Amino acid sequence: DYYHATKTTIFNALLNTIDLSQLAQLDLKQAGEEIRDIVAELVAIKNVSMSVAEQEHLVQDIINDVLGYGPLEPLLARDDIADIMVNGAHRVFIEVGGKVQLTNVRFRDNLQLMNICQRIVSQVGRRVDESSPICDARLPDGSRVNVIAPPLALDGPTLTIRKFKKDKLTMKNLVEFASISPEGARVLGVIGACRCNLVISGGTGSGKTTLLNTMTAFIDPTERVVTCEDAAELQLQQPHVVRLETRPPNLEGSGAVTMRDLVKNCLRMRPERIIVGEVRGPEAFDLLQAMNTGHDGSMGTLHANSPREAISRIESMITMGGYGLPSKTIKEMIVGSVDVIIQAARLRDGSRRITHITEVVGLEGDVIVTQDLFVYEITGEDEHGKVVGKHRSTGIARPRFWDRARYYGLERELAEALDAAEAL
Amino acid sequence: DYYHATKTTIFNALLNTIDLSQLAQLDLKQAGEEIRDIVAELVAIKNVSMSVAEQEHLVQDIINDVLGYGPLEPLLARDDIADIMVNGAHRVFIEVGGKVQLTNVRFRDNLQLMNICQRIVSQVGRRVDESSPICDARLPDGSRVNVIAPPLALDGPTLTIRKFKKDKLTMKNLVEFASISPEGARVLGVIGACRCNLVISGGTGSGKTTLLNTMTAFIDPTERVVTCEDAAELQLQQPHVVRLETRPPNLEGSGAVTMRDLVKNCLRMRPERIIVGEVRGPEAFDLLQAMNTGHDGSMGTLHANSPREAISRIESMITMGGYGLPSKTIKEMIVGSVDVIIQAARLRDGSRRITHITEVVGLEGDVIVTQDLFVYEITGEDEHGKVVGKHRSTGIARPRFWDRARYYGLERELAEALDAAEAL
Amino acid sequence: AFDLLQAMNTGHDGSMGTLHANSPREAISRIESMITMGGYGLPSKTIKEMIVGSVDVIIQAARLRDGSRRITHITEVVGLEGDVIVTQDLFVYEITGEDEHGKVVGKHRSTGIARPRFWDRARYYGLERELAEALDAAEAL
Ligand SMILES: Nc1ncnc2c1ncn2[C@@H]1O[C@H](COP(=O)(O)OP(=O)(O)O)[C@@H](O)[C@H]1O
Ligand SMILES: Nc1ncnc2c1ncn2[C@@H]1O[C@H](COP(=O)(O)OP(=O)(O)O)[C@@H](O)[C@H]1O
Ligand SMILES: [Mg+2]
Ligand SMILES: [Mg+2]
Repeated sequence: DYYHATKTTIFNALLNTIDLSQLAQLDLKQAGEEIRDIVAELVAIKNVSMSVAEQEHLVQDIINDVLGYGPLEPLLARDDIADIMVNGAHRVFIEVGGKVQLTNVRFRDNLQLMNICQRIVSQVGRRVDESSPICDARLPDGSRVNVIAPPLALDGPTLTIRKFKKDKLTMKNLVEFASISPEGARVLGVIGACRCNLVISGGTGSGKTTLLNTMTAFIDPTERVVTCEDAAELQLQQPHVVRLETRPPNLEGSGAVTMRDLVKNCLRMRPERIIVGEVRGPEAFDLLQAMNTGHDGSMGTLHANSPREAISRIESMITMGGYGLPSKTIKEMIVGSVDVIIQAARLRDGSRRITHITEVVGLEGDVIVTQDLFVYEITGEDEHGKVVGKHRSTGIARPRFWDRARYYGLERELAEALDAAEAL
Repeated sequence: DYYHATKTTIFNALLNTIDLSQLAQLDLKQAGEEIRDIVAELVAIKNVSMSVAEQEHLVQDIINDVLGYGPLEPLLARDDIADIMVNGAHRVFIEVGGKVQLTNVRFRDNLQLMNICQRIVSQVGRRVDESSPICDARLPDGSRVNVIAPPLALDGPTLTIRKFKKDKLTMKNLVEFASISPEGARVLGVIGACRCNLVISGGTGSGKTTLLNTMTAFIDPTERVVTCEDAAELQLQQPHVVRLETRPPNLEGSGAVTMRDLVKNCLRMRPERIIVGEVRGPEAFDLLQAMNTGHDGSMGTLHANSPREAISRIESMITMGGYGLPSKTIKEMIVGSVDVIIQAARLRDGSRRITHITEVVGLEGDVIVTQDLFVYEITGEDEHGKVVGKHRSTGIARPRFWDRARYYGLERELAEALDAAEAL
Repeated sequence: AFDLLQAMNTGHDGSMGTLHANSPREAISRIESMITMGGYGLPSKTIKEMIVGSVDVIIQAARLRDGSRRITHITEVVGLEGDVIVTQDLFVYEITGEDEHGKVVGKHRSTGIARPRFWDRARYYGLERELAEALDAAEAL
């Protein structure tokens, strides 16, 4: 029980000796030495039940307060923990083995938690406060962080940290999980090798990035690939790959390199494929240019729950760009540039699927027309509560990209896969 | 009559001795001690008929007016008082037991009332004055304060304090009022425990927020719930509830956080149920996506008169978002997302009943088909003027969610409830 | 206007408003125009349904040719039918002719309705008999 009182006393003593206002003075190593010496001198002057190990641990806690993330360090250190949910300063839950449990972890007060949240979301040049209480970001280590501030969250700052697994899935894994039928897997292989301008839509956590990463495995090793990203997610194996990453604006709101700038410059690097990590704003426009003016095979994911919604949001982003283009101009551009719209999506039981493999056939009137090569048919739910369904081909044996497939000598495999799926 | 004169004289003497302008010198506690000493001294220096009891009363009144929330402190202290409505400095009303009544409470003048309002709204850091005459805020204790300043309010500052009604109706209370037959109550228990996505329709004041709060008593405690609201009304007793709340735009349109933004963010908080306070705008779309993408158990109340009109309203809201989805796409979304629509309604005689427990069976052609488990057949009118009706099960033995009910082991309870309903 | 209707349709029954129009149908059209001016992205049918659900009565006053003012209608928003709002006038001022001084001559007559749309609302407050008597007396002509 003396741990809390000892910590408070040591914090007061450290502030008296080395105050937080002296930041950048007595830096990381200097602080690690000075605070340790001060804690030793205090343990000598001020009697405490803390032993030598306890004194070293108090020095460690001071180090955390000066350098670390507070009581989250024990949790983030562990690897079996998949999610950390803070729900205010006095209730920290953790997901272990797929089940949520309450931990005996407690922040000092909502101010400590609200400062730690700002510290965590500052790693990517982002700030969350009463000016903008909602903040979603992804850390370098490969985890997602969501924060809501006290103005909205009544109970206090709410922090959600999902630590996603490192190793990714291959198309073989997707076939194993029944995510896509093997015939669909062969058609996807043809599409990836055939150099089709495909857009991978989907919902949050639906599998967009994983699907893109599995599709890039079909890229011919001789091609010059350029991958524009925000978090260095993709893991390509080709030898001739150029990896780019946008730079978030600094604290002064200057020096930013938006994804739009990266894509615009990628047109100068003479790449054979541009792979946008995710389309969010005006860069959509530029990406289509790349898809249209010779860089066939360019891929890029976006957030949407169906091909129609994905196309609508592409139009919305292009309009946000402010180029003053009419609606039908944008629709003609989309129809000319995009070939396939693979639709990832999560099902009502939480399991992922590839629900559609669409195809922008053409533009009629003012509405774009598409035909699904595959569709997910849900039949019901099994005794375990999991959604049951099957991937059915619509029978189309002449996709609009047939010429591309033939030019590379893959039309035979495409026809074989489509007719084998049609046999069912 | 001498009480007012003595109080005024003692206040002047205290200001002469202990100046309220001396802030940071003789502060709250020192101010109270000095006020007590000064009142004791002036009792003899300023001959007042007030005895020891009246002397202490005046001491406390000085301590309040100097520091506290003026004459409001008694009203805020009581627990039966639900609302406090001050129209100027002379017409303080209060709501007790559902009845608004005037009270013999007055303020010195409008300046005192405005200062009190400024002190009250300063707890949450907001300020109200002739510069920004309107202030709506939520105090830390759950009460809501609304203040309007003299420039707009002709009669003087207007204050409205709505305390948090901390007692709600349970399901058994709704049964006692003959609002839902006990068989219907147990069917609702099965539906809530079985985590079926449900929309709670109803008209104005028909009592659908209360029904939602009763339904949220069946949520399994181990589930992470996230409730979005415009004004905090639900009181969930589970230990894992996360409470959010929209922020309306200020007078200049900045700092707005719509329910749509909250519901979109909640998809990234890893919830297991999203419980939207009330669906009015485009957020319906997001909510349905939450229902579709694995967050089974999500709820939400909307304003409609019949389940068919509720579905039409959902379609209209989803179209209002401007996502460019055709009608049949939205209808398929609604069919796949919603499972049970519960219809509350307030009848002619001022009574409130639950008139439908509908299930969205599926699509026939271009119109969504529904089947009612329960219906309130209104026969006629009591001679007293009341309306007379009976709850009856439509005879549907196995509801659409029978498999879902069985997966949780509640098939026995559902069968018993529907047999008892059918056995009458 | 939008907010006002929202107030009328969220428990604040009894609210009142005034606008500038010559006929109740013109008043409804101008309400739709204002709500569209709000810029909330609501289609016409949504606004018409909102007007139907919120408003109950529309009292149309007017100033006549001879400068005289007379309440010319007491209309009721009966409900939507297709894409047009239906209305029924409880009272109307029928202009029969002119006086010898150039004045306008007319009479207030009820359209004979006995059960207006707000019959239940009136009954809930113990006024159904007053309304019935008033309408019957008006219909006695
Ligand atoms: N078909 C699938 N089967 C199983 N898990 C999947 C599948 N697709 C994606 N995932 C899981 O989703 C997580 C990554 O989702 P991701 O698509 O990268 O996020 P986003 O779609 O938001 O970019 C990984 O942890 C991975 O295990
Ligand atoms: N079945 C019922 N019988 C009697 N009174 C009820 C019933 N349900 C709710 N009430 C009361 O009526 C009020 C309804 O308000 P509320 O539930 O907020 O309706 P809404 O949210 O639709 O406006 C509540 O204050 C509650 O005390
Ligand atoms: Mg991604
Ligand atoms: Mg309500």
